[PDB]
Amino acid sequence: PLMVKVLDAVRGSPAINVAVHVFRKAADDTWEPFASGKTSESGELHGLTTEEEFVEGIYKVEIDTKSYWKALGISPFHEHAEVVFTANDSGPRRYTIAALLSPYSYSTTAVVTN
Amino acid sequence: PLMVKVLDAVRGSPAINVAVHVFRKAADDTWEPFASGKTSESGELHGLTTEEEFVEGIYKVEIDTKSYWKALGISPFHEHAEVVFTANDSGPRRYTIAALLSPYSYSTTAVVTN
Amino acid sequence: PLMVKVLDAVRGSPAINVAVHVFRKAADDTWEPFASGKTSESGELHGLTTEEEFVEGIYKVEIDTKSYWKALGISPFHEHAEVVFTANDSGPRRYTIAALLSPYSYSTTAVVTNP
Amino acid sequence: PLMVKVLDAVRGSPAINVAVHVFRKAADDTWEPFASGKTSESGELHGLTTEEEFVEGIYKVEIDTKSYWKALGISPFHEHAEVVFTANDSGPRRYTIAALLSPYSYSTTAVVTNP
Ligand SMILES: O=C(Nc1cc(Br)c(O)c(Br)c1)c1cc(Cl)ccc1Cl
Ligand SMILES: O=C(Nc1cc(Br)c(O)c(Br)c1)c1cc(Cl)ccc1Cl
Repeated sequence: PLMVKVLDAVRGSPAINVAVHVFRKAADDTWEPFASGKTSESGELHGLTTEEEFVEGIYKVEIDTKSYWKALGISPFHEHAEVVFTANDSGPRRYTIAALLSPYSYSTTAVVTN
Repeated sequence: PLMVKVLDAVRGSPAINVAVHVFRKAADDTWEPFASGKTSESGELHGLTTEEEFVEGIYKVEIDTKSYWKALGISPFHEHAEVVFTANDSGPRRYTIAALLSPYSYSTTAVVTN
Repeated sequence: PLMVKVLDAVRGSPAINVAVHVFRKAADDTWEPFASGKTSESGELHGLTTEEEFVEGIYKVEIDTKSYWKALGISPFHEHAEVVFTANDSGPRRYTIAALLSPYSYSTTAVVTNP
Repeated sequence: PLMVKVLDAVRGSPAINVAVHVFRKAADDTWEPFASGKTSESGELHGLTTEEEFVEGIYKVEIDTKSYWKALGISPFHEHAEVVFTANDSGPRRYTIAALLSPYSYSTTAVVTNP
């Protein structure tokens, strides 16, 4: 039910081999590790979770943009990019979190479908 | 070699049934019709052209954003969104033109891969 | 009543010396030159027009992104960024057209205010 | 040396009355409150800090987008938008953090200048 896709606005390409960590907000308001992986050749990260595991709650998707840029020899501004949202069962069932990266900027959107 | 994908930043969804027209710049500097279609349920428009037809040159992708918004009952700012670029055989071979729409704003990127 | 601002997402800076051409759709359906200028050191282009001159119409703001990137020695994807909109059709408004540039991407937004 | 500007991509306007909280990473690795404020009618938030106070460090600028959209009666996707960056590590700089909001999307950029 959750896919992350990352694109590079400088090169006009997927952002490949970018680390992504997903956390779930715990009862005590801390961020608990939930899923992680690295984007593929298409800039996509599939298979993070299952429907059974992905219960309603607040999630954070942290994208390691800084390591991405440094690997390409580029000095970036941000430490990482964070996307924090609530999963709601009343809405559609599949979530794509997309991010478009530049050294000093990023954009993100949600594509939420059934 | 050419795909167009359109997303809606207000609803968090693909932008479905959006008209898209592609033109090629002619020798006389006019814009000649090249391909067209409507985005699918995934927000994607496939099958616009073939490798044989998609020669180097300047192309314009016009996205009918105004009709899209009006169909949803929303007053938009722009008449359309235009994306104008050069296809270059020295670069990778497959082009995805992606656009993210809001009533008063849009973003576009190119994903160019082999 | 019309201002254009351009920022550079690679440098984290204003986009300086960006050429901008504004056209207005004529009776015969052609794009008539209306005004032009260059962004300043702040990334802003002021003084394009006047409230008398900026009548109702369909306007095109062409931001010469290719020229900008090439002048920096970069080979970018797009020829330019065009922003096309109807203006002043419910009386005079002030318009800021903002753009944020990367070599293979751009975004644009409008800020529309009623004086 | 720190300014936050927020625009609304739905309305085509500044995003007014947006709450912003700035944190600085402490020695123990926690996010310490540093400053906070609200955007004005221009969408701008000035006066967060001073050059004395804005020392080197890792800063987080939290823009309370959910609160903004809810106050407008809209149900948005994100909780907030966070912008996290190292500041002043090669001496004092001025930073503008700009954001452009839609209910299911946002973008952010930095303008960094050396006075
Ligand atoms: O639609 C966007 N990216 C995108 C999102 C998905 Br889902 C895709 O399958 C592809 Br191809 C591209 C996008 C576009 C801009 Cl102009 C800014 C931000 C995003 Cl995330
Ligand atoms: O708010 C934006 N730019 C901007 C627009 C204006 Br008008 C300014 O005075 C400043 Br300072 C910045 C913007 C931000 C993103 Cl993240 C994407 C596109 C734009 Cl035009």
